[PDB]
Amino acid sequence: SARIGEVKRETKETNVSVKINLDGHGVSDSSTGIPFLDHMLDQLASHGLFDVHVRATGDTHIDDHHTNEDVALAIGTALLKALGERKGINRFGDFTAPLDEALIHVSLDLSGRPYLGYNLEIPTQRVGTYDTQLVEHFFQSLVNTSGMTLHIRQLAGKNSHHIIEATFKAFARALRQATESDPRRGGTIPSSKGVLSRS
Amino acid sequence: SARIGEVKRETKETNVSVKINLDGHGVSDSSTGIPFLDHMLDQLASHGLFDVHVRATGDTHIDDHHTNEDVALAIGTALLKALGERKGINRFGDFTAPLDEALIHVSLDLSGRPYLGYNLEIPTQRVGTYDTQLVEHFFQSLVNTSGMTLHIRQLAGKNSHHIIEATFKAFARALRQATESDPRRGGTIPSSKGVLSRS
Amino acid sequence: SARIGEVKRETKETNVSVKINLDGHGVSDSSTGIPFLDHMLDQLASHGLFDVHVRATGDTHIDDHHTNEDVALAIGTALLKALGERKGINRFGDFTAPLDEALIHVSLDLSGRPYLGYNLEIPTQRVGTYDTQLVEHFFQSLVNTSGMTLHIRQLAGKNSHHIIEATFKAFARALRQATESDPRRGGTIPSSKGVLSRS
Amino acid sequence: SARIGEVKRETKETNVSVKINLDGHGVSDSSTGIPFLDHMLDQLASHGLFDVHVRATGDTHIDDHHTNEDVALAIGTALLKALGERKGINRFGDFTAPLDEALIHVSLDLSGRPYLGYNLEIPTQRVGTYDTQLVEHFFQSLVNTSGMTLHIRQLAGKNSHHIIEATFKAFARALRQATESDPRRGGTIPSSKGVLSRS
Amino acid sequence: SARIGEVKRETKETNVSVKINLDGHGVSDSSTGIPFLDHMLDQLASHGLFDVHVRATGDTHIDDHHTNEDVALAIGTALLKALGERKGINRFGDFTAPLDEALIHVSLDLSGRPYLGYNLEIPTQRVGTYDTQLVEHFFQSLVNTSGMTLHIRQLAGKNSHHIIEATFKAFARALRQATESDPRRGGTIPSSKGVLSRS
Amino acid sequence: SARIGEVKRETKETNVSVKINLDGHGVSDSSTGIPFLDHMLDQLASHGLFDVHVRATGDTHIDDHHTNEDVALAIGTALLKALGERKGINRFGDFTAPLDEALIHVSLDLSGRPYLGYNLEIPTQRVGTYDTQLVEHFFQSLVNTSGMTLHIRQLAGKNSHHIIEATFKAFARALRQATESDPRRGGTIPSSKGVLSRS
Ligand SMILES: O=P(O)(O)C[C@H](O)Cn1cncn1
Ligand SMILES: O=P(O)(O)C[C@H](O)Cn1cncn1
Ligand SMILES: O=P(O)(O)C[C@H](O)Cn1cncn1
Ligand SMILES: O=P(O)(O)C[C@H](O)Cn1cncn1
Ligand SMILES: O=P(O)(O)C[C@H](O)Cn1cncn1
Ligand SMILES: O=P(O)(O)C[C@H](O)Cn1cncn1
Ligand SMILES: [Cl-]
Ligand SMILES: [Cl-]
Ligand SMILES: [Mn+2]
Ligand SMILES: [Mn+2]
Ligand SMILES: [Mn+2]
Ligand SMILES: [Mn+2]
Ligand SMILES: [Mn+2]
Ligand SMILES: [Mn+2]
Ligand SMILES: [Mn+2]
Ligand SMILES: [Mn+2]
Ligand SMILES: [Mn+2]
Ligand SMILES: [Mn+2]
Ligand SMILES: [Mn+2]
Ligand SMILES: [Mn+2]
Repeated sequence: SARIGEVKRETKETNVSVKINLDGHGVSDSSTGIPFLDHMLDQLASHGLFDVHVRATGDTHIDDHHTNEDVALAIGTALLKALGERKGINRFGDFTAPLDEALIHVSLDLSGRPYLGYNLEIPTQRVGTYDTQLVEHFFQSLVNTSGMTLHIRQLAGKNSHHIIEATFKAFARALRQATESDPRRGGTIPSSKGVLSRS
Repeated sequence: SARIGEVKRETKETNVSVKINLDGHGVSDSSTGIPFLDHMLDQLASHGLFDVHVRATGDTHIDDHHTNEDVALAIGTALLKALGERKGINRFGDFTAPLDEALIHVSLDLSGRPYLGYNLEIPTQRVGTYDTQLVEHFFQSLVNTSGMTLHIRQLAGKNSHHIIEATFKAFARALRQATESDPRRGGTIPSSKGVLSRS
Repeated sequence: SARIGEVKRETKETNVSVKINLDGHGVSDSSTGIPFLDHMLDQLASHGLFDVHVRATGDTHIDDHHTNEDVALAIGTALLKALGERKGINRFGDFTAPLDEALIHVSLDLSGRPYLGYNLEIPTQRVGTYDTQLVEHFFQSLVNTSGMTLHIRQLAGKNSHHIIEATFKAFARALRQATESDPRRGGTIPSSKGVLSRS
Repeated sequence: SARIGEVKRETKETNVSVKINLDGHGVSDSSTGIPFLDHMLDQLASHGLFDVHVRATGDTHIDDHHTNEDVALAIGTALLKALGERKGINRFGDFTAPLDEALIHVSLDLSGRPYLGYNLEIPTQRVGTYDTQLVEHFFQSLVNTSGMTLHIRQLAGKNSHHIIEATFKAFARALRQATESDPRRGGTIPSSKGVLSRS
Repeated sequence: SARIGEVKRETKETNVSVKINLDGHGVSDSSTGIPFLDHMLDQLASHGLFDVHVRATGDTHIDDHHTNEDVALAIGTALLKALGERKGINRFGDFTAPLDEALIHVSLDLSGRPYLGYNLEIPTQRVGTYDTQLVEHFFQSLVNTSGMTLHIRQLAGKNSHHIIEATFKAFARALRQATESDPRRGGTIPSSKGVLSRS
Repeated sequence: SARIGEVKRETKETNVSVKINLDGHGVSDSSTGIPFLDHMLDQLASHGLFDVHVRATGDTHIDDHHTNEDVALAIGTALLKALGERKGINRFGDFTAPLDEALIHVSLDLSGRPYLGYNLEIPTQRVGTYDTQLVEHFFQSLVNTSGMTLHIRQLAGKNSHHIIEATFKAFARALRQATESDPRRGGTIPSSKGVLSRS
């Protein structure tokens, strides 16, 4: 049966709803109020094969920050819920993807333990209307609620849209791999300590 | 009524029990299987005025790592449970404490959002039998489950025991401050967004 | 009786009204025409417990500069009026607050003597639509009319919104401390020279 | 039929027995007299899905060196025996795995030709009682008897236990991949020269 | 009952009398024969709320050194006597105070263990007739007899009078904090080892 | 009549007893629970000709730190008591001693004024089980209670045991010299100010 996580999250700053199917067919349905982020979430669906449903509204007149953050938090929680006990999964994901001159390595472990290693150097401040500082924050917030160890490494790149989009493509493929069933492990928990937890 | 958090946490590596009273009288009752850590937890009680009850066993024949980590995780969860909705608290804590030549600044925010900034340079590898790398890991794990933003800055120090112990003293006082009641805010949540959460 | 300062200030560039209660309950009521600034003033209320009422209009088609400046001037005057002779207060405030990876130290003295020490390095030029140069100018103008010695020190930070917001949180807490009653000094002026003045 | 390699190896320094199933279910059964090494061998089973049976005794009063070395030699021989002619396998393995802040890339070729490329910089001398120089020696000895080309690259890391354990996790996954059946090659030897040999 | 320490100290170089009330109302009554020092002691009273009574005479025709030193020694002894067993106190003090462009951080621990960490760089040799080397010596001598761990850190400053005076203001506030009653600790000794002593 | 100082000192961490005869015959009787320290105290007796009786127990399961410190404190107090008014003594001591390649200069003044200047660079972290950071702490604590100005300068050395032991030999000889009777001064106090005191 498909692993689906659903989240509603609201504060005085933002209102967010997320539904993610780990066992999806790449259904893309993201509307965050941040068009560039929507385009990136579309890569998560197209390349990760997640079904990604996101709705957000928020205080974008202040800046895109709170929206971006709260979307990421809610996505991370949806991943946590869908993953459950993490029985029988690959756990680890590793993929390097390009977009033209950009080349980004993503490695992750669905350990339960939040950590972000990130070294992107995005050479412009705005891609469309999107503040490029928010990319790091998206991943940081997502790892915090999902209980993910995540490394993002820039191997090459100059165009900011290419750098960011290659990151999402690599992330999508690494996350797909990690969430997928391990065909040899017979449904067992993939941990020598017998459990995977965010606590 | 006193804010008390209780946690039991067990894996194939370790077995941990924690009870913390935020509104304590400094009752010290820590036995982790790591004597140096016990001594540090005793500062948390003595200077923070938390009642700190900790029991742990684990795979110390491998190394103190898993025990140290899992104690920290469980303490963080106990803090999270005791704090609840975080209504009426100071939220922020800030304190710099010495131990002789050592001087350590600790600043924290009980935001719900885990983050550790840490720059200690502990010049020896073992204090007694305790691996000095485990200090950073203790705080990292604790912030992750407690939902704490924490900065630890070494301003001076040479003796490893002094550096580490001053850190725990400063942390204890900053955490005390942050967890204490704000006498002017009338029980309100100390956040412009109306909520403080680890999600 | 509550210490309240009220200011109306108008030029050909801007029109500003401010009312601040030093002895407030954190009532937030700021509308400057600069949404990011409103969000920052909201931290001043939430964390400083000032009641902050601000209205401004101005020549934002030129840039946010004159508005930002004139709001700050008027706030400083409101603080000066509310403070009066400064009898019985703590006078000094000192607080370091984080926002995730950002960490900002604010120290101030309600001496009457305007001074700003500031070393923020905000790595992007715009947070939303807000020009990040205007942060320094806000504090500079505020100290000039309030008669405040103010130091703002960036200890850590990368995200521009985090850096700026941590600054306002630290400032709010330091200003709260400084303006609050000193419970031991018996209503006396906190100065060896017998007076505190902007002249 | 499952590919199983069994080795008994004894000198005046050590006594070692190894049994490895390449086509295992992750059965972990390692007791080397070096607890940290046992914990690492447990990752080899848990993540590589090898059945790993190891027993060793030896001159640990001198140091763990001879034991560590001779265990590695015997494991390498067991791999060589189990692999046989290396018909129909993937041959190459490539995986990057993290453990929190640590990130280690392992690439290997089951060519028959021993080579170790290794650049770990493990910042402490002892993890528990285990001498961290012995990690490099473990892999060097293993490649020598197994006939493996192996590269181990530290991409990130600070905690010695994390660095070493991430290495074993990445190694386990790369070795799993390399030893597994290539579903398209129809049982053929994966070499343009028609043979894979340690001679 | 108020904690008062009284000292008479005389040598062939100097004659000194000190009386300090830890629980004072800021009574300033210092006449050392060194006017600049008197002005600084006046800050100790005004901002620390100590009652400070000092009389000294000495060999100022040689230089202010012996007087400055012996005043400091006697003040430290008076603090030691007044503090007694140090039951129920905060123990630690931490405060950063400015004077215009100067900004000085003082952190102290009333541990019993004398230590001075000091990094002031006072850019002129004389403030009035007062030799600016004597500032460091004042604090060094004071810590030695009081049994105080003391750190003084220059964060900013150019004017020598500002640097020195900000130091005394910060020191006064940190010492006030440390000597004050801890309202939660119920009169207990604030030390995990059960005693605070200069021996 | 022989100058003998006796001290009992106990906390929750340690229990210490010291008896020192300044006018001894080199009777060595030290048992601190730290064998390396005992060996060093034996040099103090053998080369200084002090009769040195020390007993300590303490929390060595945490580390040797508290024991080492408290032994030093108690020895310093015993020296202070035995020295009394310091009439008729040499006061100053100066000696440089080698141990093979190591060469250590010790200069001291029995002034009453505690100060340690120390520049040893001991190239290993443990000599036997003894943490080499504790050497500096031993001397620092000793000067604090004895009222000694002490300089320790490493002129040469590589072997940690040689460096430390040469330090104790030089210290022993310098202290012997300083404590011995000045045969020309006729019992007078060796100070132009007419008194030597720790206050
Ligand atoms: O990665 P896991 O949790 O499956 C097993 C590890 O042994 C736990 N660990 C966490 N830090 C060091 N080791
Ligand atoms: O600190 P908070 O959550 O009370 C309010 C902040 O506005 C939320 N925030 C988080 N990142 C930037 N802003
Ligand atoms: O800070 P104050 O004004 O209370 C007293 C100072 O002595 C005045 N001052 C100003 N510059 C140097 N000293
Ligand atoms: O990797 P192989 O042995 O399958 C084929 C290679 O051509 C052999 N070789 C070894 N060095 C250079 N080439
Ligand atoms: O600061 P204290 O004396 O309350 C307790 C410390 O454990 C004693 N100590 C002194 N050096 C290292 N530890
Ligand atoms: O060394 P003493 O105490 O005998 C005499 C000195 O004159 C006192 N002194 C202390 N600092 C400077 N001089
Ligand atoms: Cl600082
Ligand atoms: Cl790479
Ligand atoms: Mn944020
Ligand atoms: Mn695109
Ligand atoms: Mn770990
Ligand atoms: Mn201690
Ligand atoms: Mn302007
Ligand atoms: Mn915000
Ligand atoms: Mn070897
Ligand atoms: Mn492990
Ligand atoms: Mn002097
Ligand atoms: Mn002045
Ligand atoms: Mn110590
Ligand atoms: Mn020897």
